Amino acid sequence: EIGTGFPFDPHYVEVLGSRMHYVDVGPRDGTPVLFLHGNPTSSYLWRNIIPHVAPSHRCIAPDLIGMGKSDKPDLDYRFDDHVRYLDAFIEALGLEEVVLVIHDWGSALGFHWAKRNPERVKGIAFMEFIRPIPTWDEWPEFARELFQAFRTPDVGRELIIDQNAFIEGILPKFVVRPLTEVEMDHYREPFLKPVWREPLWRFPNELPIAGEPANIWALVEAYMNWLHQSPVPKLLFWGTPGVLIPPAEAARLAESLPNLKTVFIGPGLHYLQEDNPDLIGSEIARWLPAL
Ligand SMILES: [Kr]
Ligand SMILES: [Kr]
Ligand SMILES: [Kr]
Ligand SMILES: [Kr]
Ligand SMILES: [Kr]
Ligand SMILES: [Kr]
Ligand SMILES: [Kr]
Ligand SMILES: [Kr]
Ligand SMILES: [Kr]
Ligand SMILES: [Kr]
Ligand SMILES: [Kr]
Ligand SMILES: [Kr]
Repeated sequence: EIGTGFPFDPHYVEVLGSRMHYVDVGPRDGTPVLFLHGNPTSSYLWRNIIPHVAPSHRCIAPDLIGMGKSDKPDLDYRFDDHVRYLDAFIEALGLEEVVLVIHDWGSALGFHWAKRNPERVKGIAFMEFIRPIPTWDEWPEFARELFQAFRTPDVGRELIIDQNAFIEGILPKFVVRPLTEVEMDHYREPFLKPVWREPLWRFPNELPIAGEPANIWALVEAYMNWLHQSPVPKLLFWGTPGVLIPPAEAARLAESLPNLKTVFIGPGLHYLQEDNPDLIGSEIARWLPAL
């Protein structure tokens, strides 16, 4: 029942000397809604959510540099590289004010951009987002040894680069319902060759867990501090048991963040868009008019 197609015409824009791909649908004026994916996905992740929003709002969904249909420049692919390319993507499209719809490393990018551009963010919808994880005990037990191995020298590259563990293992393991072969092939396409998989390994090595790495920890702490003091309208989707945002964390955010609406989506691990896209898309569409 969940759609497997990707019925969006490609759009491309030159960013810092590379081509970046993005979805661009909906009315051409008004406030645009910017959808940001994370690891190891692309705009494909938003395919069943955008159609709920496009009747009323411009929907823009870029593929991060090195991901989806975007180019693959010779970068480190550290978080700062993604910050630079997304910053330049937003300026290249001439976006002024935006609504953010963000997930995983797309949420680190979105929140970090919002903190630096607070007058330009009219609302933030988010789910399974990057926050400072205090201990490995807060990481789900069934994935703890794997993510520690991703962050272990040599071992992590063997798993993610050589064996494609993030696409073949983590992605289907972090969806409650079974992903279909058609969906897996969409997610596999940008990473068929090992030489393309550096972003997939860099991302877990940047996750802020138990204080490390210190630079990302401080950056994420900073935008969470901004979020806790910001009056911007906020919409959180959460599932059970979750991965980055377990129920107790969703509850804590419901108590501490200003101007927050929360929506429980039912069963969900990390890629909540793949378990209940209809609820996520319909609730975003209902929330946008209040902005
Ligand atoms: Kr993930
Ligand atoms: Kr990264
Ligand atoms: Kr981007
Ligand atoms: Kr952003
Ligand atoms: Kr995290
Ligand atoms: Kr976690
Ligand atoms: Kr896993
Ligand atoms: Kr690589
Ligand atoms: Kr994750
Ligand atoms: Kr709680
Ligand atoms: Kr909640
Ligand atoms: Kr709280």
